[PDB]
Amino acid sequence: KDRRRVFLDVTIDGNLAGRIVMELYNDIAPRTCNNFLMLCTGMAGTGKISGKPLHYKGSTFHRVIKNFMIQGGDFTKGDGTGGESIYGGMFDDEEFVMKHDEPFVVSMANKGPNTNGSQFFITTTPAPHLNNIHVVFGKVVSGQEVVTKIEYLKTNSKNRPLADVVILNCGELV
Repeated sequence: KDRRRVFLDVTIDGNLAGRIVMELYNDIAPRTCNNFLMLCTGMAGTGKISGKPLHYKGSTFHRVIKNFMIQGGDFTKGDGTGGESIYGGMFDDEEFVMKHDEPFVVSMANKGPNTNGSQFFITTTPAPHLNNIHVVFGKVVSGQEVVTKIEYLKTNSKNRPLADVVILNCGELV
């Protein structure tokens, strides 16, 4: 409908792995998609609380779980403890209409009810047990293979890729 497309160009230890293209379901989750799109483009400015650029460029996929997902979006701390939304701080769970019924859905990472910031994860398997907990707002429509390459990278005891997985470029398409 009024669905938009966004991209992430990812490098693994400096070498380009490819492009992940995601379609945002703006019709089902307008605030959540708006937040994600603005973070991909950097067009909302600096975070109200952190004072840092609301932008994914240069941030990383700091967590990958074999057979399940890859997580990123922490542009303030790069380890899972940071991030901020374009609304200032965190925002509420918008909707639980869209579900983790397929692999490659894009979902909001969180630390409890209504704690959505900038961190997100892309699954590689259905995960209905995450329904009504994590807001699903998009799907990978191209570059699913880039997602799985990142997912199977060797990690340390904290699920962090040993390789530097960086979002080299990011923005909107269509």
